[PDB]
Amino acid sequence: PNQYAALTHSQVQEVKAKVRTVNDKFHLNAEEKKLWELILLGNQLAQNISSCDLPTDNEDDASLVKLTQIFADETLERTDLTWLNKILKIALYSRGSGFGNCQEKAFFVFALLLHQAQKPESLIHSLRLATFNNHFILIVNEQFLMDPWLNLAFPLSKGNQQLEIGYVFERFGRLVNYFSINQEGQCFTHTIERDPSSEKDMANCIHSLLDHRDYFDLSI
Repeated sequence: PNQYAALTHSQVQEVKAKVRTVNDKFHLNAEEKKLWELILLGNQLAQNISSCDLPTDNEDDASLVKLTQIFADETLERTDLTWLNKILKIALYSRGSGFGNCQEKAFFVFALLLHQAQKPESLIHSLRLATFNNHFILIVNEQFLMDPWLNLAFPLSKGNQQLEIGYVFERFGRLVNYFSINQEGQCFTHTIERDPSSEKDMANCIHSLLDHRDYFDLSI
């Protein structure tokens, strides 16, 4: 039993059941299936990062997860870094250490897809981190929702989107945006605000991800 779990076993099994219901009704085209497979691989790669707040987690990992969480809290409080850089530094620390909770794993997949989005003719166009309280998720191309904490993903019907988000996460409350990058390369940070400092920091941030390419390698 994981005393530190932030959801119950049943709460998890319910979400998985609804993601299954949702994925059954979605029939994707070829290009959507390519991005889909990348999203699945990215979520799966994120499971290298061990959490301690799921019922299936090992309570023996609680202290090393707390170490990442203290690093993350201190990093987010810094005044000398942009928000994009804070997110990426935490992504890198979590992957490098192998420990992180929901926030860290969401940040890692954001970093992975931001890195992938630089590759020639990538299908990655937008990335939106948003939260149900402290439960982070990632919306890709306003077309897919990823939950690396739970290793689940499902498509969204572009337009009406609270039908599937509101179905899967019915008893999870309001989704609040956290940080996003649109197809134009503009950055938004937490109600939403344009984030020109992150925009100006973009290249240096992308460079720091290249310096740990192995953290994000999905190559066959």
